[PDB]
Amino acid sequence: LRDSRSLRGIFSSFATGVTVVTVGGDSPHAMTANSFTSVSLDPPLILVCVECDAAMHGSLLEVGSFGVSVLAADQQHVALLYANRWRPRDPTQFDRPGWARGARTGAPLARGALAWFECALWRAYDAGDHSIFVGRLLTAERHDRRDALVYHSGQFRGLPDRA
Amino acid sequence: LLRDSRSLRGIFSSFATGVTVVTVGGDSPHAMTANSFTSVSLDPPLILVCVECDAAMHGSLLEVGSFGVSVLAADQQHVALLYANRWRPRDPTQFDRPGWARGARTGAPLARGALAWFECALWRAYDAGDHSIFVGRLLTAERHDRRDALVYHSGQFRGLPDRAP
Ligand SMILES: Cc1cc2nc3c(=O)[nH]c(=O)nc-3n(C[C@H](O)[C@H](O)[C@H](O)COP(=O)(O)OP(=O)(O)OC[C@H]3O[C@@H](n4cnc5c(N)ncnc54)[C@H](O)[C@@H]3O)c2cc1C
Ligand SMILES: Cc1cc2nc3c(=O)[nH]c(=O)nc-3n(C[C@H](O)[C@H](O)[C@H](O)COP(=O)(O)OP(=O)(O)OC[C@H]3O[C@@H](n4cnc5c(N)ncnc54)[C@H](O)[C@@H]3O)c2cc1C
Repeated sequence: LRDSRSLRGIFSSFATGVTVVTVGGDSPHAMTANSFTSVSLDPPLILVCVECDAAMHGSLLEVGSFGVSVLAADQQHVALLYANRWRPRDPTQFDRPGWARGARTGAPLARGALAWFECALWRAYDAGDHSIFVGRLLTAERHDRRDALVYHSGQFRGLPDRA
Repeated sequence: LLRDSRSLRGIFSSFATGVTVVTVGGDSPHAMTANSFTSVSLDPPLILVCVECDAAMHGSLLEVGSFGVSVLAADQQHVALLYANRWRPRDPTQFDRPGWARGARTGAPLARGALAWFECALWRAYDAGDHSIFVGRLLTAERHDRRDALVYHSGQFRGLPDRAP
Protein backbone atom coordinates (compact mmCIF):
# COMPACT_ATOMS: atom_id res chain seq x y z
CA LEU A 1 0.00 0.00 0.00
CA ARG A 2 3.00 2.30 0.45
CA ASP A 3 4.31 1.27 -2.97
CA SER A 4 3.31 3.64 -5.76
CA ARG A 5 4.03 1.32 -8.69
CA SER A 6 1.96 -1.45 -7.11
CA LEU A 7 -0.99 0.68 -5.97
CA ARG A 8 -1.05 2.53 -9.28
CA GLY A 9 -1.33 -0.95 -10.78
CA ILE A 10 -4.40 -1.88 -8.74
CA PHE A 11 -5.99 1.49 -9.54
CA SER A 12 -5.40 0.80 -13.23
CA SER A 13 -7.86 -2.10 -13.14
CA PHE A 14 -10.63 0.52 -13.23
CA ALA A 15 -11.13 1.68 -16.82
CA THR A 16 -11.69 5.35 -17.71
CA GLY A 17 -12.30 7.72 -20.56
CA VAL A 18 -9.72 10.47 -21.04
CA THR A 19 -10.01 14.24 -20.99
CA VAL A 20 -7.98 17.38 -21.31
CA VAL A 21 -8.70 20.00 -18.65
CA THR A 22 -7.97 23.55 -19.77
CA VAL A 23 -7.94 27.13 -18.59
CA GLY A 24 -8.00 30.31 -20.63
CA GLY A 25 -7.06 33.74 -19.36
CA ASP A 26 -3.67 35.38 -19.67
CA SER A 27 -1.73 32.14 -19.18
CA PRO A 28 -3.73 29.40 -20.96
CA HIS A 29 -2.82 25.84 -20.00
CA ALA A 30 -3.88 22.24 -20.58
CA MET A 31 -3.37 18.89 -18.87
CA THR A 32 -4.55 15.32 -19.31
CA ALA A 33 -7.01 14.01 -16.71
CA ASN A 34 -8.97 10.78 -16.28
CA SER A 35 -10.21 11.64 -12.78
CA PHE A 36 -13.13 13.42 -14.46
CA THR A 37 -16.40 12.39 -12.84
CA SER A 38 -20.04 13.43 -13.21
CA VAL A 39 -21.19 14.45 -9.73
CA SER A 40 -24.64 16.05 -9.65
CA LEU A 41 -27.54 17.01 -11.94
CA ASP A 42 -29.12 19.66 -9.69
CA PRO A 43 -27.04 21.70 -9.59
CA PRO A 44 -25.12 20.25 -12.57
CA LEU A 45 -21.67 19.36 -11.16
CA ILE A 46 -18.50 17.52 -12.20
CA LEU A 47 -15.12 17.02 -10.52
CA VAL A 48 -11.48 16.38 -11.42
CA CYS A 49 -8.59 15.45 -9.14
CA VAL A 50 -5.39 17.44 -9.62
CA GLU A 51 -2.00 16.81 -8.03
CA CYS A 52 -1.06 19.47 -5.48
CA ASP A 53 2.39 19.84 -7.06
CA ALA A 54 0.95 20.12 -10.59
CA ALA A 55 0.90 23.49 -12.37
CA MET A 56 -2.79 23.16 -13.23
CA HIS A 57 -3.59 23.05 -9.50
CA GLY A 58 -2.59 26.71 -9.20
CA SER A 59 -3.99 27.75 -12.59
CA LEU A 60 -7.43 26.40 -11.72
CA LEU A 61 -7.44 28.35 -8.48
CA GLU A 62 -6.18 31.51 -10.23
CA VAL A 63 -8.59 31.45 -13.15
CA GLY A 64 -11.66 30.08 -11.35
CA SER A 65 -13.13 28.40 -14.44
CA PHE A 66 -12.09 25.60 -16.79
CA GLY A 67 -12.83 23.53 -19.87
CA VAL A 68 -13.02 19.78 -20.34
CA SER A 69 -12.73 17.86 -23.61
CA VAL A 70 -13.61 14.18 -23.65
CA LEU A 71 -11.22 12.51 -26.08
CA ALA A 72 -12.03 10.26 -29.02
CA ALA A 73 -9.80 7.26 -29.72
CA ASP A 74 -7.95 9.05 -32.53
CA GLN A 75 -6.80 11.69 -30.02
CA GLN A 76 -4.38 9.47 -28.11
CA HIS A 77 -1.56 11.84 -29.08
CA VAL A 78 -3.39 14.77 -27.50
CA ALA A 79 -3.69 12.73 -24.31
CA LEU A 80 0.00 11.84 -24.39
CA LEU A 81 1.18 15.38 -25.05
CA TYR A 82 -0.70 17.05 -22.20
CA ALA A 83 0.33 14.29 -19.78
CA ASN A 84 3.99 15.07 -20.66
CA ARG A 85 5.68 17.24 -17.98
CA TRP A 86 8.43 18.02 -20.49
CA ARG A 87 6.00 19.62 -22.93
CA PRO A 88 6.13 23.18 -24.32
CA ARG A 89 3.94 25.38 -22.09
CA ASP A 90 3.71 28.11 -24.71
CA PRO A 91 0.26 29.79 -25.12
CA THR A 92 0.72 29.83 -28.93
CA GLN A 93 -0.10 26.13 -29.17
CA PHE A 94 -3.75 26.84 -28.31
CA ASP A 95 -4.11 29.30 -31.20
CA ARG A 96 -3.71 26.43 -33.63
CA PRO A 97 -6.68 25.09 -35.61
CA GLY A 98 -6.86 22.02 -33.39
CA TRP A 99 -8.37 24.22 -30.66
CA ALA A 100 -11.70 26.00 -30.23
CA ARG A 101 -12.40 28.56 -27.51
CA GLY A 102 -15.27 28.05 -25.09
CA ALA A 103 -18.03 30.56 -25.75
CA ARG A 104 -18.44 31.23 -22.05
CA THR A 105 -14.92 31.12 -20.64
CA GLY A 106 -12.62 31.27 -23.64
CA ALA A 107 -11.01 28.06 -22.38
CA PRO A 108 -9.39 25.94 -25.11
CA LEU A 109 -11.53 23.00 -26.22
CA ALA A 110 -10.08 20.24 -28.39
CA ARG A 111 -11.64 19.93 -31.84
CA GLY A 112 -12.84 16.42 -32.66
CA ALA A 113 -13.67 15.59 -29.04
CA LEU A 114 -16.62 13.41 -28.05
CA ALA A 115 -17.85 16.23 -25.81
CA TRP A 116 -17.05 19.69 -24.42
CA PHE A 117 -17.64 21.15 -20.95
CA GLU A 118 -17.11 24.59 -19.46
CA CYS A 119 -17.23 24.92 -15.69
CA ALA A 120 -17.01 27.46 -12.90
CA LEU A 121 -14.88 26.34 -9.97
CA TRP A 122 -17.33 25.65 -7.19
CA ARG A 123 -15.03 24.22 -4.52
CA ALA A 124 -11.58 22.74 -4.10
CA TYR A 125 -11.35 20.05 -1.42
CA ASP A 126 -8.21 18.67 0.19
CA ALA A 127 -7.55 15.05 -0.72
CA GLY A 128 -4.06 14.02 0.32
CA ASP A 129 -1.50 14.70 -2.42
CA HIS A 130 -4.28 15.84 -4.78
CA SER A 131 -7.15 18.30 -4.53
CA ILE A 132 -10.72 17.61 -5.67
CA PHE A 133 -11.89 20.41 -7.95
CA VAL A 134 -15.69 20.56 -8.18
CA GLY A 135 -17.03 22.48 -11.18
CA ARG A 136 -20.56 23.74 -11.78
CA LEU A 137 -21.41 23.47 -15.49
CA LEU A 138 -21.84 26.67 -17.51
CA THR A 139 -22.02 24.92 -20.87
CA ALA A 140 -22.02 21.35 -22.15
CA GLU A 141 -22.15 19.83 -25.60
CA ARG A 142 -22.02 16.37 -27.08
CA HIS A 143 -20.58 15.77 -30.53
CA ASP A 144 -20.76 12.87 -32.95
CA ARG A 145 -20.44 9.51 -31.28
CA ARG A 146 -17.36 7.69 -32.49
CA ASP A 147 -14.70 5.46 -30.95
CA ALA A 148 -13.69 6.68 -27.50
CA LEU A 149 -10.24 6.86 -25.94
CA VAL A 150 -9.95 4.56 -22.95
CA TYR A 151 -7.20 4.17 -20.37
CA HIS A 152 -7.06 0.74 -18.70
CA SER A 153 -4.28 -1.38 -17.18
CA GLY A 154 -1.98 1.55 -17.94
CA GLN A 155 -2.70 1.18 -21.66
CA PHE A 156 -4.52 3.41 -24.08
CA ARG A 157 -7.36 1.57 -25.72
CA GLY A 158 -10.02 2.31 -28.32
CA LEU A 159 -13.65 1.66 -27.38
CA PRO A 160 -15.89 1.14 -30.39
CA ASP A 161 -19.04 3.26 -30.54
CA ARG A 162 -21.41 4.45 -33.24
CA ALA A 163 -24.66 6.39 -33.14
CA LEU B 1 -30.67 22.26 -21.76
CA LEU B 2 -28.59 22.03 -18.58
CA ARG B 3 -31.98 21.97 -16.83
CA ASP B 4 -32.89 18.76 -18.68
CA SER B 5 -31.77 15.58 -16.91
CA ARG B 6 -31.89 13.18 -19.87
CA SER B 7 -30.00 15.60 -22.11
CA LEU B 8 -27.23 16.21 -19.60
CA ARG B 9 -26.93 12.54 -18.60
CA GLY B 10 -26.44 11.78 -22.28
CA ILE B 11 -23.49 14.17 -22.40
CA PHE B 12 -22.00 12.82 -19.16
CA SER B 13 -22.27 9.38 -20.79
CA SER B 14 -19.67 10.29 -23.41
CA PHE B 15 -17.04 9.66 -20.72
CA ALA B 16 -16.44 5.92 -20.44
CA THR B 17 -16.02 4.30 -17.02
CA GLY B 18 -15.45 0.94 -15.42
CA VAL B 19 -18.06 -0.25 -12.94
CA THR B 20 -17.87 -1.04 -9.22
CA VAL B 21 -20.02 -2.32 -6.41
CA VAL B 22 -19.71 -0.30 -3.21
CA THR B 23 -20.56 -2.25 -0.04
CA VAL B 24 -20.73 -2.00 3.75
CA GLY B 25 -20.72 -4.74 6.38
CA GLY B 26 -22.04 -4.55 9.93
CA ASP B 27 -25.52 -5.40 11.17
CA SER B 28 -27.22 -4.30 7.96
CA PRO B 29 -24.83 -5.22 5.12
CA HIS B 30 -25.68 -3.41 1.91
CA ALA B 31 -24.41 -2.90 -1.63
CA MET B 32 -24.90 -0.51 -4.54
CA THR B 33 -23.53 -0.11 -8.05
CA ALA B 34 -21.23 2.86 -8.61
CA ASN B 35 -19.17 4.15 -11.54
CA SER B 36 -18.18 7.41 -9.83
CA PHE B 37 -15.23 5.57 -8.29
CA THR B 38 -11.99 7.53 -8.71
CA SER B 39 -8.41 7.13 -7.51
CA VAL B 40 -7.49 10.32 -5.67
CA SER B 41 -4.18 10.15 -3.80
CA LEU B 42 -1.19 7.89 -3.18
CA ASP B 43 0.16 9.48 -0.02
CA PRO B 44 -2.04 8.99 1.88
CA PRO B 45 -3.77 6.28 -0.23
CA LEU B 46 -7.23 7.73 -0.95
CA ILE B 47 -10.16 7.03 -3.27
CA LEU B 48 -13.59 8.61 -3.71
CA VAL B 49 -17.12 7.71 -4.74
CA CYS B 50 -20.12 9.97 -5.31
CA VAL B 51 -23.37 8.82 -3.72
CA GLU B 52 -26.84 10.29 -4.18
CA CYS B 53 -28.15 12.03 -1.05
CA ASP B 54 -31.46 10.14 -1.26
CA ALA B 55 -29.76 6.77 -1.71
CA ALA B 56 -29.67 4.30 1.17
CA MET B 57 -25.91 3.77 0.84
CA HIS B 58 -25.45 7.47 1.64
CA GLY B 59 -26.71 6.68 5.13
CA SER B 60 -24.96 3.30 5.41
CA LEU B 61 -21.58 4.81 4.55
CA LEU B 62 -21.99 7.49 7.22
CA GLU B 63 -23.40 5.04 9.79
CA VAL B 64 -20.81 2.28 9.32
CA GLY B 65 -17.78 4.49 8.57
CA SER B 66 -16.05 1.91 6.37
CA PHE B 67 -16.77 0.24 3.03
CA GLY B 68 -15.69 -2.10 0.26
CA VAL B 69 -15.24 -1.53 -3.46
CA SER B 70 -15.14 -4.26 -6.12
CA VAL B 71 -14.13 -3.45 -9.69
CA LEU B 72 -16.32 -5.51 -11.99
CA ALA B 73 -15.27 -7.86 -14.77
CA ALA B 74 -17.19 -7.98 -18.06
CA ASP B 75 -19.04 -11.19 -17.10
CA GLN B 76 -20.42 -9.44 -14.00
CA GLN B 77 -22.81 -7.17 -15.86
CA HIS B 78 -25.65 -8.92 -14.06
CA VAL B 79 -24.12 -7.86 -10.74
CA ALA B 80 -23.96 -4.23 -11.88
CA LEU B 81 -27.59 -4.35 -12.97
CA LEU B 82 -28.86 -6.04 -9.81
CA TYR B 83 -27.29 -3.59 -7.36
CA ALA B 84 -28.35 -0.65 -9.49
CA ASN B 85 -31.98 -1.83 -9.17
CA ARG B 86 -33.83 0.17 -6.48
CA TRP B 87 -36.55 -2.49 -6.52
CA ARG B 88 -34.08 -5.21 -5.56
CA PRO B 89 -34.39 -7.57 -2.57
CA ARG B 90 -32.44 -5.97 0.29
CA ASP B 91 -32.07 -8.99 2.60
CA PRO B 92 -28.57 -8.95 4.21
CA THR B 93 -28.58 -12.74 3.87
CA GLN B 94 -27.67 -12.38 0.17
CA PHE B 95 -24.15 -11.30 1.14
CA ASP B 96 -23.66 -14.70 2.77
CA ARG B 97 -24.00 -16.44 -0.61
CA PRO B 98 -20.86 -17.86 -2.23
CA GLY B 99 -20.36 -15.12 -4.84
CA TRP B 100 -19.26 -12.87 -1.97
CA ALA B 101 -16.17 -12.67 0.19
CA ARG B 102 -15.93 -10.58 3.36
CA GLY B 103 -13.16 -8.03 3.68
CA ALA B 104 -10.81 -8.97 6.50
CA ARG B 105 -10.55 -5.41 7.84
CA THR B 106 -14.08 -4.07 7.37
CA GLY B 107 -16.22 -7.17 6.90
CA ALA B 108 -17.61 -5.46 3.80
CA PRO B 109 -18.77 -7.79 1.02
CA LEU B 110 -16.35 -8.10 -1.89
CA ALA B 111 -17.44 -9.73 -5.14
CA ARG B 112 -15.57 -12.86 -6.23
CA GLY B 113 -14.36 -12.72 -9.83
CA ALA B 114 -13.80 -8.97 -9.62
CA LEU B 115 -10.81 -7.32 -11.29
CA ALA B 116 -9.84 -5.76 -7.95
CA TRP B 117 -10.82 -5.29 -4.29
CA PHE B 118 -10.51 -2.29 -1.97
CA GLU B 119 -11.39 -1.77 1.68
CA CYS B 120 -11.70 1.79 2.89
CA ALA B 121 -12.29 3.84 6.00
CA LEU B 122 -14.40 6.96 5.54
CA TRP B 123 -12.03 9.93 5.64
CA ARG B 124 -14.46 12.67 4.70
CA ALA B 125 -17.87 13.20 3.20
CA TYR B 126 -18.08 16.40 1.16
CA ASP B 127 -21.19 18.21 0.00
CA ALA B 128 -21.69 18.13 -3.77
CA GLY B 129 -25.26 19.09 -4.66
CA ASP B 130 -27.62 16.12 -4.88
CA HIS B 131 -24.66 13.80 -4.19
CA SER B 132 -21.98 13.67 -1.53
CA ILE B 133 -18.35 12.87 -2.28
CA PHE B 134 -17.14 10.10 0.03
CA VAL B 135 -13.36 10.01 0.37
CA GLY B 136 -12.00 6.71 1.67
CA ARG B 137 -8.53 6.01 3.00
CA LEU B 138 -7.45 2.57 1.85
CA LEU B 139 -6.96 -0.15 4.48
CA THR B 140 -6.42 -2.82 1.86
CA ALA B 141 -6.16 -3.09 -1.89
CA GLU B 142 -5.63 -6.12 -4.07
CA ARG B 143 -5.58 -6.79 -7.79
CA HIS B 144 -6.80 -10.07 -9.24
CA ASP B 145 -6.42 -11.84 -12.57
CA ARG B 146 -6.71 -9.53 -15.52
CA ARG B 147 -9.61 -10.40 -17.76
CA ASP B 148 -12.28 -8.58 -19.79
CA ALA B 149 -13.54 -5.49 -17.99
CA LEU B 150 -17.05 -4.14 -17.56
CA VAL B 151 -17.35 -0.69 -19.06
CA TYR B 152 -20.24 1.76 -19.02
CA HIS B 153 -20.38 4.14 -21.97
CA SER B 154 -23.11 5.98 -23.90
CA GLY B 155 -25.56 4.46 -21.43
CA GLN B 156 -24.49 1.00 -22.60
CA PHE B 157 -22.66 -1.79 -20.84
CA ARG B 158 -19.63 -2.95 -22.80
CA GLY B 159 -16.90 -5.52 -22.54
CA LEU B 160 -13.34 -4.23 -22.73
CA PRO B 161 -10.95 -7.02 -23.75
CA ASP B 162 -7.98 -7.53 -21.45
CA ARG B 163 -5.62 -10.37 -20.65
CA ALA B 164 -2.37 -10.85 -18.77
CA PRO B 165 0.60 -11.60 -21.03
C1 LIG C 1 -4.51 8.91 -19.02
C2 LIG C 1 -3.68 9.90 -18.14
C3 LIG C 1 -4.57 10.38 -17.17
C4 LIG C 1 -4.12 11.32 -16.21
N1 LIG C 1 -5.05 11.83 -15.18
C5 LIG C 1 -4.60 12.77 -14.20
C6 LIG C 1 -5.55 13.30 -13.17
O1 LIG C 1 -6.63 12.94 -13.15
N2 LIG C 1 -5.09 14.23 -12.19
C7 LIG C 1 -3.70 14.68 -12.23
O2 LIG C 1 -3.29 15.49 -11.40
N3 LIG C 1 -2.80 14.16 -13.25
C8 LIG C 1 -3.25 13.22 -14.22
N4 LIG C 1 -2.33 12.72 -15.22
C9 LIG C 1 -0.93 13.22 -15.20
C10 LIG C 1 -0.92 14.62 -15.84
O3 LIG C 1 -1.52 14.54 -17.10
C11 LIG C 1 0.51 15.10 -15.97
O4 LIG C 1 1.10 15.12 -14.70
C12 LIG C 1 0.54 16.51 -16.57
O5 LIG C 1 1.78 16.77 -17.09
C13 LIG C 1 0.22 17.55 -15.47
O6 LIG C 1 0.20 18.85 -16.03
P1 LIG C 1 0.50 20.11 -15.07
O7 LIG C 1 1.07 21.24 -15.89
O8 LIG C 1 -0.79 20.58 -14.41
O9 LIG C 1 1.52 19.69 -13.95
P2 LIG C 1 3.10 19.55 -14.12
O10 LIG C 1 3.75 20.89 -13.96
O11 LIG C 1 3.43 19.01 -15.46
O12 LIG C 1 3.65 18.55 -12.97
C14 LIG C 1 3.48 17.13 -13.12
C15 LIG C 1 4.33 16.34 -12.05
O13 LIG C 1 5.57 16.28 -12.40
C16 LIG C 1 6.42 17.27 -11.45
N5 LIG C 1 7.20 18.10 -12.30
C17 LIG C 1 6.84 18.51 -13.54
N6 LIG C 1 7.84 19.27 -14.04
C18 LIG C 1 8.83 19.32 -13.11
C19 LIG C 1 10.07 19.95 -13.12
N7 LIG C 1 10.77 20.78 -14.09
N8 LIG C 1 10.89 19.84 -12.05
C20 LIG C 1 10.49 19.11 -10.96
N9 LIG C 1 9.27 18.48 -10.95
C21 LIG C 1 8.44 18.59 -12.03
C22 LIG C 1 5.58 17.93 -10.74
O14 LIG C 1 6.14 18.08 -9.33
C23 LIG C 1 4.31 17.08 -10.71
O15 LIG C 1 4.37 16.18 -9.66
C24 LIG C 1 -2.79 11.76 -16.22
C25 LIG C 1 -1.91 11.27 -17.19
C26 LIG C 1 -2.35 10.35 -18.15
C27 LIG C 1 -1.47 9.73 -19.29
C1 LIG D 1 -23.17 1.76 -14.33
C2 LIG D 1 -24.10 2.30 -13.20
C3 LIG D 1 -23.33 3.20 -12.45
C4 LIG D 1 -23.91 3.86 -11.32
N1 LIG D 1 -23.10 4.82 -10.52
C5 LIG D 1 -23.68 5.49 -9.39
C6 LIG D 1 -22.87 6.45 -8.58
O1 LIG D 1 -21.77 6.67 -8.84
N2 LIG D 1 -23.46 7.10 -7.46
C7 LIG D 1 -24.85 6.83 -7.11
O2 LIG D 1 -25.37 7.40 -6.15
N3 LIG D 1 -25.63 5.89 -7.92
C8 LIG D 1 -25.04 5.23 -9.04
N4 LIG D 1 -25.83 4.30 -9.82
C9 LIG D 1 -27.25 4.06 -9.43
C10 LIG D 1 -27.31 3.22 -8.13
O3 LIG D 1 -26.60 2.03 -8.32
C11 LIG D 1 -28.76 2.92 -7.84
O4 LIG D 1 -29.43 4.12 -7.58
C12 LIG D 1 -28.89 2.00 -6.63
O5 LIG D 1 -30.18 1.53 -6.55
C13 LIG D 1 -28.56 2.77 -5.33
O6 LIG D 1 -28.69 1.91 -4.21
P1 LIG D 1 -29.00 2.54 -2.76
O7 LIG D 1 -29.59 1.48 -1.87
O8 LIG D 1 -27.72 3.11 -2.14
O9 LIG D 1 -30.05 3.70 -2.94
P2 LIG D 1 -31.62 3.48 -3.09
O10 LIG D 1 -32.26 3.33 -1.74
O11 LIG D 1 -31.89 2.30 -3.94
O12 LIG D 1 -32.21 4.79 -3.84
C14 LIG D 1 -31.79 5.05 -5.19
C15 LIG D 1 -32.72 6.14 -5.85
O13 LIG D 1 -33.89 5.63 -6.05
C16 LIG D 1 -34.94 6.37 -5.09
N5 LIG D 1 -35.70 5.39 -4.40
C17 LIG D 1 -35.37 4.09 -4.20
N6 LIG D 1 -36.37 3.51 -3.48
C18 LIG D 1 -37.30 4.46 -3.23
C19 LIG D 1 -38.51 4.43 -2.54
N7 LIG D 1 -39.24 3.39 -1.84
N8 LIG D 1 -39.26 5.55 -2.44
C20 LIG D 1 -38.84 6.73 -3.01
N9 LIG D 1 -37.64 6.76 -3.69
C21 LIG D 1 -36.88 5.63 -3.80
C22 LIG D 1 -34.28 7.08 -4.26
O14 LIG D 1 -35.01 8.42 -4.08
C23 LIG D 1 -32.91 7.31 -4.89
O15 LIG D 1 -32.88 8.51 -5.57
C24 LIG D 1 -25.23 3.62 -10.97
C25 LIG D 1 -25.98 2.72 -11.73
C26 LIG D 1 -25.43 2.06 -12.83
C27 LIG D 1 -26.17 1.04 -13.75
